[PDB]
Amino acid sequence: ESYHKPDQQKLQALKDTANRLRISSIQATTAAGSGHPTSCCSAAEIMAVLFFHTMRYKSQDPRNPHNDRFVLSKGHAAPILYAVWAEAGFLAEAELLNLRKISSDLDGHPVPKQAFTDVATGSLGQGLGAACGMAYTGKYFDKASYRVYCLLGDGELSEGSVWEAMAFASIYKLDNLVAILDINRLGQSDPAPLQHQMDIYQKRCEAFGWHAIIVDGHSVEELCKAFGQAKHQPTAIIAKTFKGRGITGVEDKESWHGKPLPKNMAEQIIQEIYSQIQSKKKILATPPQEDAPSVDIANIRMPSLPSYKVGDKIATRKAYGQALAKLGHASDRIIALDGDTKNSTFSEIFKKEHPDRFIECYIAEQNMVSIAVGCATRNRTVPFCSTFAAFFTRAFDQIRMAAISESNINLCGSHCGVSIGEDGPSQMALEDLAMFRSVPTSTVFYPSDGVATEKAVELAANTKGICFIRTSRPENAIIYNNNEDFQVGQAKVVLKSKDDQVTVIGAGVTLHEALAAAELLKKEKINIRVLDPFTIKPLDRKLILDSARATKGRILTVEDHYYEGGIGEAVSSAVVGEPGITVTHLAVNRVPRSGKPAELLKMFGIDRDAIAQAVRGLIT
Amino acid sequence: ESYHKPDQQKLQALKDTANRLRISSIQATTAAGSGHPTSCCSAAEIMAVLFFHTMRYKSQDPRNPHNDRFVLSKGHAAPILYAVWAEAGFLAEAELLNLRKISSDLDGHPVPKQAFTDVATGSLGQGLGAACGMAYTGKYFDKASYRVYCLLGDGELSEGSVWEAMAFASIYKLDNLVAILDINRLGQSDPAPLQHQMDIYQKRCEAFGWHAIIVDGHSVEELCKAFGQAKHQPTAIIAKTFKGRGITGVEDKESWHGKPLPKNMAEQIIQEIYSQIQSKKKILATPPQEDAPSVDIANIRMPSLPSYKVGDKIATRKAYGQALAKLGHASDRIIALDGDTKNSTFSEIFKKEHPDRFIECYIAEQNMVSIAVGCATRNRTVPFCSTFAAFFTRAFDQIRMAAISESNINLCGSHCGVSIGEDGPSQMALEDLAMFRSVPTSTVFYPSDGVATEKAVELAANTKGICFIRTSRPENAIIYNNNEDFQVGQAKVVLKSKDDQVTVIGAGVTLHEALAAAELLKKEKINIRVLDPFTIKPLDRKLILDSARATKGRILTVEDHYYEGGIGEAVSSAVVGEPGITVTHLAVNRVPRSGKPAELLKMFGIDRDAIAQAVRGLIT
Ligand SMILES: Cc1ncc(Cc2c([C@H](O)CO)sc(CCOP(=O)(O)OP(=O)(O)O)c2C)c(N)n1
Ligand SMILES: Cc1ncc(Cc2c([C@H](O)CO)sc(CCOP(=O)(O)OP(=O)(O)O)c2C)c(N)n1
Ligand SMILES: [Ca+2]
Ligand SMILES: [Ca+2]
Ligand code: NA
Ligand code: NA
Repeated sequence: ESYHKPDQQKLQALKDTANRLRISSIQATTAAGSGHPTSCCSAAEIMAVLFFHTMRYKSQDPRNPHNDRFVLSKGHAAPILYAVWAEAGFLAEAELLNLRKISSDLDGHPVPKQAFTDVATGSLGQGLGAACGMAYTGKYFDKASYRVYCLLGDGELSEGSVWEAMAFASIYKLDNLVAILDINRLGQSDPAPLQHQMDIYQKRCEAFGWHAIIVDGHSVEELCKAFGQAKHQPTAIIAKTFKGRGITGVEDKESWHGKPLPKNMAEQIIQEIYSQIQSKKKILATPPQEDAPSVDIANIRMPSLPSYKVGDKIATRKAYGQALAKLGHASDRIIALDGDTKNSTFSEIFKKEHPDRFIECYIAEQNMVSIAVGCATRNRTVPFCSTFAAFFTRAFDQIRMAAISESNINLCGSHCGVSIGEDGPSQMALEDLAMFRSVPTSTVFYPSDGVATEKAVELAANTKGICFIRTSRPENAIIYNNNEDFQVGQAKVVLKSKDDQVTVIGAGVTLHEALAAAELLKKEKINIRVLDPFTIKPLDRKLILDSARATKGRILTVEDHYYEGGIGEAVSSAVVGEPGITVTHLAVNRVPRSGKPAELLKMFGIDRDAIAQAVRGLIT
Repeated sequence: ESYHKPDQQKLQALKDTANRLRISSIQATTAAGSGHPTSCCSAAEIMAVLFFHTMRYKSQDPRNPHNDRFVLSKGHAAPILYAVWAEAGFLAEAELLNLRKISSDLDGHPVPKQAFTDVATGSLGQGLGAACGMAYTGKYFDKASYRVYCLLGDGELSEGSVWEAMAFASIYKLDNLVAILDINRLGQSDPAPLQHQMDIYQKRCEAFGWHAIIVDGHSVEELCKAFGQAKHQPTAIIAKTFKGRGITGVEDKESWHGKPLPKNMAEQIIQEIYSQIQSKKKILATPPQEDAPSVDIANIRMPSLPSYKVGDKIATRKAYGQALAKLGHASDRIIALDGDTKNSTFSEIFKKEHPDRFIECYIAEQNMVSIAVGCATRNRTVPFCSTFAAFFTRAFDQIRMAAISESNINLCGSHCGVSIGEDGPSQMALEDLAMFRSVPTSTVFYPSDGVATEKAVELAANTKGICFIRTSRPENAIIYNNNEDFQVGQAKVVLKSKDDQVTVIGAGVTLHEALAAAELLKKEKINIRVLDPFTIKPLDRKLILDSARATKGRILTVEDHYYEGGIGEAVSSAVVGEPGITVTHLAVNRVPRSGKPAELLKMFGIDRDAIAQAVRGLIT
C-alpha cells in the first residue's frame, strides 16, 4: 500500500494526540505518586505517529494475529502505552488514573494480563529480541504482512542483549522490523554515554547492518515520513528527543527520572500543554491486511512410541535430538533454536530433518531466549531452545522475564554436572536446578534414559510455562520399557525389594550410579530401593514418602549439582517434619575441575562407591 | 619503551615458536583424547608474538604486579596458553602432556589455580570485561605502565557482553588495552556470521570507539608492528586467520571444532610442522617496568560503630550507601561500581565522598560484574558492585564464572521482593537467594535493619568469595543497639520468652512483619520467638535448632522471595530428620503485580496477619 502523505490538519491532529498522551502520562503518575512521566514525554510524538498514522491493527482486538506488533522495550514508559490504547478506544479513559493500583491491571511496567501486551518488559534491553522473534515469525513462518515496531531508550542500548538482537535482525534480513531509538540524552542517574552524538548512534547501527535514519523525534512530519518508507533491511529510526519534552522547567534536565510531578505542578503544566492542543477530535486506528494463517491448537503427540531397547546405551543429550526431530514430523508448530552448540546438544538432528524450522542463534544465549519468547507469542509456534545448561545462566534475566510474560517456551540444557569430564567447570551445569526451580511457572524434567527423554520432550511440548529438560553426556543404559507411561509429577521406583534398607533418589548419571551401588551392596546382603523422580518440579512427594515408609523412613538423595536449590533440598523441603523420616544428601560441594567422568564422580562424592558408603553408614 | 623492530632472525624465531606451540597443542590434546587443537592453531602466531616480542613479564613470577596482563577469552585454546608458559620456562614441558588429567592442574579451560591465570574463562564473551577491569585498574588506580592484552574468538563476538566491554573501554579511554580478534571464520558448528568480511569487523570496532587494525594473523611481522604502536584509544587487532592453521587438510575446514587428531594423524602432522622449524633455540621473555605500587592487605575496619538509634527508621538500601561511604574512609582499596542505579541503591553516597573510586558502569550488569572481577585480581582492590537484586540475574553467568575464578567480589542488590510496591515484578528480586545460594563460594547477607547492614558491609569487605548483600526499599525501624556484635553464620534471637510456641524466622521486611505479628498474638496471649538469620548462607543451624527445641519443635519461615531456593528451603534442608522438629513455610507463590508495599505483602501471604494465622494453625 502507498504512503498516505499527511496534510497539515492530520499533522496537527498527531501533535494534538502527542500532547494528550503527555497530559495523560502526567495525570496518571501524579495520581499514583510514582512513575516516569519524563520518560513518557520524550516518546510522545513517536507514539502518536506509530499508533495513529503508521501502524495497522484492530483497536478492539489487540491480540489479533493480523496486527502489526509494537514492543515497548523501555517498559517504564508504560503510562504512555496505556494512554495510546485509551486514545485508540480500547481502554476506558478513566482507568488511566488507576495506574499502579492493586485494583487495576495498569501495572508499573507492561504485562500480558493486558490484551495489548504480548511480552512483559521492565528489565531493559530485552524487547528488541522479542521483537526479532515476532518479525522472524512474520516473515518466515506466518509469511504475513504485519510489521514489528520496537521502542528503546538510549541508556537501554548499553545492554549487550540489544546488540545481539541488532546482529540477529541483519543476519536474518528482518526487513519487516523497525527499531525506534528514543535518544533523549539522559539515563536514570546521569547522561547516557553518547548523549546527543547522533552520528555515533548512526555509525553503530549501520555497522550492525541496519538502515539508519536520524530524525527530529518531536517532528510528527519527519516521523511519518521515516516510518512511511519500507526498506530491504531492518530499519533504525534514531530519534533526537528531549527527556521531559513539553514540561517547562523539566525538559532536558537531570534529577527527574522516575520522579512524578507534584499535584500543584502537574496542574500548571497540564494547563500549558492543553493550551497547545487545537482539537479534541481523535484520530482513528486503521486495520490490517488479514493474511496471517490459521494455527492449530491441538495437543501434539509423538508419531509412535519410543523405539529404544532396554540395555542399549545412549546419552540423554542424543535422545533429546532424536526425540525433538521425531516430534517435528508430528507437528509443524515445533521450532528449534540453538546457540552454536547443535552438534553437542544434538539439535542438529532436527536441523537436518526440518531445516526451515531451525533457527541458528549463534553464541548469544540471552537473545536466543528472547527470540523464542517472541516466536511463542500469540501461540504462533512451540519453541525448543538448546545449549549447554551452564550457559542458560547467561540468560537467567530473560528466563525470569519470560515467566513474567506468561510465556510457553521449552529449554533443553545439556552437559549437566561433573559427569561431562574433561572440559571442566566452565562447561558444567551445577546450579541449573536451583535456577529453573526458582522460576515460578517452571516444570523441570530430568530424564534418566533415552525413553524418559523422549517422553519428557512430548510432555514439555504440551505443558504451559517455562519447561526445562536437563540432559547429560554419559551413555547410560536404557532401563525403561518403550511403553512405560510417564507423567509430570510422577516418579518411578526402578528397584525395590521387601527388605530395602534405604530409598536412594538419583537422576541422570546418579540414578545409574545408584543402580550400580545396589549391585555392590547386594554382595553385603543390603538391599536398597532406587527412585527416579522424572520431574524435579513438581516432585512426587507421595511416592517418595511411600517409598521411605517402606525403607525404615530413610532417604538418601544423590545429585550431580550443587547442594543448594537442587534435588536434595527439594526432597528435604517436601518431607521435613514427617514422623520417622530422615534425609541424607550427597551433592557437589565446590567448584570442580577436569578429569574423566568417573574420576570426578568419585572426587565429588556422588559415585557408586560414595553411595554405598553412605548407605552402610546410615544403617548404623 | 621504544618499539624494537625485529630482524628476520627474530621473525624466524617467532615463526618457529608459533610452530612449536602448534605441535604442543596437538600433542597435548591427542594425549588427552579431547580438546581444541584447531582453535589453538589459528592463534599460534598471535601467541608467539605477544609472549616473545610484545609483552613484558617475569617468566618465573606470572602473578607479579608489574607484569603485562594476558586474558585468554577464548578459553578452550587453553593448551596453547599452557604451551607458551612452558616455552617461557615456567612450566615443565613434560607436564603439557597431562592436559585434562585429574592429576594435573592443566585443566580443560584456564583457572586461577594456575599461577599464570588471573580469571577463569570458558564461558565465552567474558574475558574482555575482566581485561577492562585490569586496564582501568592499571591506568586509574595502580597508575602503572603495564598493558592488558585479551584474545577473543570471532564466534565469541556474538556475545553482547563483549560489546558492553567494548563500549566501556572507549568511554573510559583504556589506551593501555588491546583486544586481539582471532578471525578464523568458523564457530563450533558452522561459520561465524561475518566469516572473513574483515571490513565489517573493522566498522563495528570503530563505531564503538576503538582504533581498529586489520592484519594477516599468520604474519609475525605484521603482528609485531601492530602491537608495537601505543594509541590514545583501546586498540583492536583484527586478525585474519584460518582455523586449524598449519594442519594440512584440516585448515579452514568445518567439522573440526573440539576434535583432537587421532594418534596416527598427529604423528604425521607433527612431522610436517617440525620440518618447518629452523632452530630449536627459544626466545626469552623480557621483564617489565616495576612501577605498580604497594597495596595494603590488612583487615578493614569501620572508623566507628554504626550511629543509628533504636527506633529510628531507615531502609537498608540507604544504610548500605551510608556504610559503603563510611568504609571508603577506612580503606583506600574499596571501590564502588553501579549500573545507572546509584540514586536507587544509594551507592551515590560513596560517589559523592570518593568519586575517584566510583565506576559508573551504565545499564550493563554483565560487564559490571566482569569489571569487578578484573579489579579484584591480584588483590588490587576490594570492589562493591550494586544494582537492583533482580538485575543480578542478568549477570548470573558472570557471577558463576567469578566463583570458578576464585574471585573476591562484593555484590549488593537492592529492591528485593514484593515490598518495593508499585514498580511491579520486573523490578522485584524473588529468586536472588536461590541464585546466590547456588554460587559455591558465596556468603549471603540479608540485613534486617541499618545496624545489621553496616555490619554486613564490614564483614563482607573482609570475607573471601562471592559476597551478596540483599537490601530493601521499606523504611523499617532500627532494632539492634549500635554495639551489637555480628558474625557470618551467627543469627540473632530478637524476641523470646519462656512460653514461646513457635520460632518464626524472618528477614528484612518479613522480620518486621514477624515482630508486628508477635505484638498481635500477644493480644491472644500467644508468644512467639523471632529469629533474624543475618546470613542465609551459611545458616546458624545451631541457634535455629536450639530455638525450635524451646518452642515445641516448631519453626515457621516467612520470606519475600519465591519458595524454591530461599530461606524456607535452606532451613528445611538444615533441620530435616531432627526428632520433633517441624517447619512451615510462607513465601511468594507466583509472579506478583503492582500495588502498595503493604498490599502486596498481604496479597502474597507474608505480612503480619498471614504470620499470625499460620502461628495459630500450628498451635492447633
Ligand atoms: C536490566 C535493567 N537494569 C536497570 C533497570 C532500572 C532502570 C529503570 C526502571 O525500569 C524504572 O526506573 S529505567 C532506567 C533508565 C532507562 O534509561 P533509558 O533507557 O535512557 O530510558 P528513558 O530515558 O527513556 O527513561 C533504569 C536504569 C532496569 N529496568 N533494567
Ligand atoms: C557462553 C558460551 N556458550 C557456548 C559455549 C560452548 C563453546 C565452546 C566450548 O568452550 C569449548 O568447545 S567453544 C565454542 C565456539 C567458539 O568459537 P569462536 O569464538 O569462533 O572460537 P575459535 O574458532 O577460535 O575456537 C562454543 C560455542 C561456550 N563456551 N560459552
Ligand atoms: Ca534516555
Ligand atoms: Ca572462530
Ligand atoms: Na511447554
Ligand atoms: Na568480600
